[PDB]
Amino acid sequence: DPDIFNRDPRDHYDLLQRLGGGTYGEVFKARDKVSGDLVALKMVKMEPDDDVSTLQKEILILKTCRHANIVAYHGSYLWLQKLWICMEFCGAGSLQDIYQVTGSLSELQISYVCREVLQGLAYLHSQKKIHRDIKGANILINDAGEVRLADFGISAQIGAELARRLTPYWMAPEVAAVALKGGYNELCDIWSLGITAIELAELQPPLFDVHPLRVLFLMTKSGYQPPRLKEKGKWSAAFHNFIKVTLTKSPKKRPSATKMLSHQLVSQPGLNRGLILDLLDKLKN
Amino acid sequence: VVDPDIFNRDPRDHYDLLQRLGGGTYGEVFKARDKVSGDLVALKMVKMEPDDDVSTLQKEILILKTCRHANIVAYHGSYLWLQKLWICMEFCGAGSLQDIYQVTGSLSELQISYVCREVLQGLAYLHSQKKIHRDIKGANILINDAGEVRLADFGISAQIGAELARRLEFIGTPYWMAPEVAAVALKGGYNELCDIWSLGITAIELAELQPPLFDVHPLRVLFLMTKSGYQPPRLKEKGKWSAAFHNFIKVTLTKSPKKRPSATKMLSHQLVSQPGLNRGLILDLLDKLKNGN
Ligand SMILES: CC1(C)OC(=O)c2ccc(Nc3ncc(-c4nc(C5CCOCC5)no4)c(N[C@H](CO)c4ccccc4)n3)cc21
Ligand SMILES: CC1(C)OC(=O)c2ccc(Nc3ncc(-c4nc(C5CCOCC5)no4)c(N[C@H](CO)c4ccccc4)n3)cc21
Ligand code: NA
Repeated sequence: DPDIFNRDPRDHYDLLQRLGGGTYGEVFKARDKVSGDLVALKMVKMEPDDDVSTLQKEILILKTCRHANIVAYHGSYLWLQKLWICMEFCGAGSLQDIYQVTGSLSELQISYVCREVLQGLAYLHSQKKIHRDIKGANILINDAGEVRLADFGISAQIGAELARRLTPYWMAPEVAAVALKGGYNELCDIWSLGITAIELAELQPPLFDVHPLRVLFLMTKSGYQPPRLKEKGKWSAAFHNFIKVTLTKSPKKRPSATKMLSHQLVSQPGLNRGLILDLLDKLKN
Repeated sequence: VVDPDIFNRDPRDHYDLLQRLGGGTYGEVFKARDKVSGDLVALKMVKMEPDDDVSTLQKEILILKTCRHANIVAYHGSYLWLQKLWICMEFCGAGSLQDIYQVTGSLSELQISYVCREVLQGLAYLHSQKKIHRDIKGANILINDAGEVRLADFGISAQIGAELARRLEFIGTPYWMAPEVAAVALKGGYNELCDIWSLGITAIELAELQPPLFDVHPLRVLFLMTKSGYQPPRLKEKGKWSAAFHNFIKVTLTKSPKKRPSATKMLSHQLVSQPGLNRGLILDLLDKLKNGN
């Protein structure tokens, strides 16, 4: 990235605790030495001859977002052959971290989450960005009960892959759409949010118990039926309709994020971060 | 310590010194050639006794070493040997834009537009690195033989940084200090938008071969700028320049720093995003320079 700091991140942050890590790198809870504010620092391998294009695109996405519902970005550091991406500290982790302990969320809790995610998606889509990986694991929660979309890794990989693949004159229109856009548009995020709502209500997405390759074939068949909430009586008509409309099969009829923000499930009164503070209290006690 | 990455060795073991390019209070600058590759460098040689304060040179090297961008002069390391500090930097064979226009005369509007775009790219980078150049002018914009525009001479930036750090060390107890006094102590009295103003003056310099008020006593200029009613300068020969150039001058020379556009914002201005802004404009300038020499 053109604006990476060629400086030691430890000169700027005290690494308080390692929060997690794997093949994707490591994530640390850290404190700004000057301000005392908490941040999350993601440390990834970045060696002299490594391919940087995907991490490049991820930083580009983060640096150009300025919206409360997208994780804040505080710059990146290249030091000791590691790239340190400094981002917002969301002290409750992801909704997936939470629901593995609490169990399914209430309808009001899901409605608030969906509203907040839709606010972030409307912003991303207004910038011609697509998240492409909406799911409970990528929706982070801070100690105030606020909701932030995170982890643009898949979006960055696709943005880099599409550019690498980037003569068209013999291509069928459906091939040209893959070469230029990847074969779909920003409305894929709306579908993914509908699946995520089911995930929050039922602790797993539809077909989670089916082999993933069979799932791919099933969804690509003509006649695939969009999924539904299993226990119809547990949920209001508004929630069922939210699922029906977000899981519209044809992208030409699936509503945009801005339009979905007017849906009765997410525009109803009484949706606020207190609903998630309740969830965090259940997680704690 | 001046520099954790300092080379404690004689730079003349690696480089053959060619001509002295310049010299003065700041030290001496030499053209030099790598004994292996034959590549050219510029070496700045400064006196460095064990008793001397290293803070300013430490901060200049820090800027050169950490700020890596296609519009910032390249850095090749530093040497300490026999109480002389040698800062090894990019050889920019055409010298500065001032060296150039003293031979070629005024630049074309397209050439100025290209220079402004390249400088703005370097400034946007520097400002994102939390640095302020503070000495943008034709003499500090170098052109290498590839026609690339490189911001150079961070001596003033380093001096200001060193003075701020020293004054903070002696600020004393803060509990009775007003917030604006604390802000001046931590951040100085102005911000990075000062560089945008300086670029506007530089654009006039490239068009007219002098900055505005060049013939006015420097103390009188300082007084006039602090007067209420001060009018930012303008290009003098209005008909020679396009409305876009006049507007570029108008907005970069916005008097109030709260209303002056950032480097990133200025990069969207018509003058620096118009078609035909390419490196060939600078190579044509260098062709004219070579004909003049
Ligand atoms: C890396 C990721 C997802 O991509 C981004 O773009 C981003 C932006 C801000 C980010 N900030 C942040 N801040 C605080 C936490 C936190 N987790 C906990 C407990 C929760 C229960 O299990 C142990 C840790 N406590 O705080 C956090 N956790 C996440 C989700 O668990 C995480 C941590 C480590 C490794 C991967 C992902 N992420 C993260 C991310
Ligand atoms: C010292 C300075 C400005 O601060 C930096 O950060 C830096 C980085 C690389 C730097 N590299 C470089 N490379 C090559 C030249 C060159 N000048 C000529 C002709 C041009 C016509 O008159 C005679 C010399 N031929 O090559 C050069 N000249 C400049 C501008 O004159 C200069 C030389 C000595 C002292 C101050 C400034 N500077 C310099 C500098
Ligand atoms: Na100079």
